[PDB]
Order: sequence, then C-alpha cells, then structure tokens
Amino acid sequence: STFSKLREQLGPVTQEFWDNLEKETEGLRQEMSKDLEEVKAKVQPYLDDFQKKWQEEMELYRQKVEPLGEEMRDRARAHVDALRTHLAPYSDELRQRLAARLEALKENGGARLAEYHAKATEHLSTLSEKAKPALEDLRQGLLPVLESFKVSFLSALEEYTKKLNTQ
Amino acid sequence: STFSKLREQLGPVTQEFWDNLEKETEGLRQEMSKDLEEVKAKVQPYLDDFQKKWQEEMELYRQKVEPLGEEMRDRARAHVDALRTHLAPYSDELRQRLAARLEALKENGGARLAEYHAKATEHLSTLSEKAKPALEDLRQGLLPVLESFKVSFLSALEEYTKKLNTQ
Repeated sequence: STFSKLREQLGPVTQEFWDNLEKETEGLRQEMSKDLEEVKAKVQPYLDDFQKKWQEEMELYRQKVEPLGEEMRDRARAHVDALRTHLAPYSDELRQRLAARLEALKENGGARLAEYHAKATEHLSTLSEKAKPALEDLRQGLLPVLESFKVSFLSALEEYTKKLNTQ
Repeated sequence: STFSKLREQLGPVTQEFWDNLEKETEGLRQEMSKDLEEVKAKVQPYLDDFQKKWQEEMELYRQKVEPLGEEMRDRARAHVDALRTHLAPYSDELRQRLAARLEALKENGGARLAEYHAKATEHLSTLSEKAKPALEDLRQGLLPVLESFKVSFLSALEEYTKKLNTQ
C-alpha cells in the first residue's frame, strides 16, 4: 500500500514537534499578560518614587557636596601636596632602582639567548628524532580513526535526509 | 676537512641574528635617556599645572554646579514632568501597537514553519543529491592536495632541523 509506508517515511514527528512546542509556547501569552498587570500596579507607586528620588537626591546632592566636596577637595590638596613633596626625591631614587632592575634583567638575556638556543636546539633534535618514526604511525592510524568519526556523522545526515525525503 | 663544512652546517646566521638585533637594539638605551631628560624638564611645569588645575577646577566646579546644576535640575523637573504627563497615556497606546506588532509577526511564524520546512527540505534534497557524487571526488582530490601543502611545511621544519643539527 501507499499509506503506512508513506506516513512512516513521511516523518510525523515533525507534526508533534511544532505542535508540542507551539502548544507549550502558548503560555507566553499568559506570561505577558501578568507582566503588564504588575507593570501597571507598580507604575502607580513607581512614579512617586522616581520623583521623590530626585527631590531627596537634589537637596542631598548639594548638601553633600558642601561638607564632603569641601573635606575631600581640601584633604586632597593637602594630601597631594605632602605626597608630592616626598614623591619628588623618591621619584628619582625609585627610577634608579627600577631602571636598574629592567636593565639588569636584560643583561642575562644576552647570554641566555645563546645558552637557551643550544638547549632548545638539542631538545627539539632528540624529540623530532623520535617524532619522525612516531609520526608515521600516528598519521597512519588517524586516517582510519578520523574516518570512523566522520562516517558516523555522514551516516546521520544521509539517513535523516533519506528518510525525510521519503522517496 | 671539518671546518668549512662544519661551519656551513653549523649555521653562522644565528650569530649575525642576535648580533645585528642586539646591535640596533642598543639604541634603546639612548631613547630611555632622552625620555628621562624630557620627563625632568617637563615635570617642573607639570607640577604647577597639576596644582593650578585643581585650583581653577575647584572654584569652577562649585561655581558651575550653581548655575548649571540649578538649570539642569530645574529644567529636568519641568522636562520630565511634562514628558511623564504625556508619556502616561502614550505608554498604553504604544504598548498596544507594539504588543500587536510582536504578536502579529509571530502569527505568520506558525504557517511559515510548515512552508519553510518544505522549502528547506526540498532545497537540501536536490543539493545533497549532487553533493553526493561531487563530495566523492572533492574529498579524493583533497587527499593529495592537502598533502602537498603539508609536505612543504614538513620539509621546512625537517630541513631547518637537519641543517641546524649539523650531524
């Protein structure tokens, strides 16, 4: 016949897919409704709060800058002044110790470049030596191994397509 | 002999590499020196500028908040007040037009899901059909082609290592 087989290959799963999804998705409507209701009831008071916020924030803004802005600004001038006076001499001293730290570190870099090279050169020499014969078999096995994983994925897309196509 | 050949395979290029590099890199010292000098001569005036900045910025800070802070705070109250009064009704109206825009758009999604599916299903059906025979030859050529590029890189690392190793 051309019914049981046609339907089987047709793929009825798709129907339940969009049907089941859309069915539960319908709830989205209810959710939005509730949100709106809360937004309205909350809006009422949310308005008084916003305005009441700028009111207290406004008077507190200038009322805070006076005492704070004055103490902070004042303390800052005196704080920086002293720090600067001491930072003046310390600046040169620190620069000397720091300038030497960086320069000194670079010093070893000169002799380290040659020594390191000999180390990295010999290190790779031995490794590469063993990697030669190991790579031959390594890549060899990858051929079939990598194909196994690919074949599986290829069968999935080919199978899903064949069935989905029906014919 | 064991000189001309030993040196040739040894790789004298490395010597000129670090030598030439370090040679020009030496300039770094001079650069740092100049920077320091400029930092000192600039520091002198940079000090008066920093302090003179907080002085004018301090008096201008509060002197600006008075006129500005007042206009902004005042204008903001009258600006928001009016905007809110009109936004009250417009809010609901807009929500209606917007709520319908999103919902309406989703409407077509229901019938589009089925129609689109039939389109994407048939589209891949034909493509995959031709991709089958095309993939066979596609991957076949990739074997040798991909190997050509790999071989080149493999010869570089193998060549550089062999010569660098000398022995």
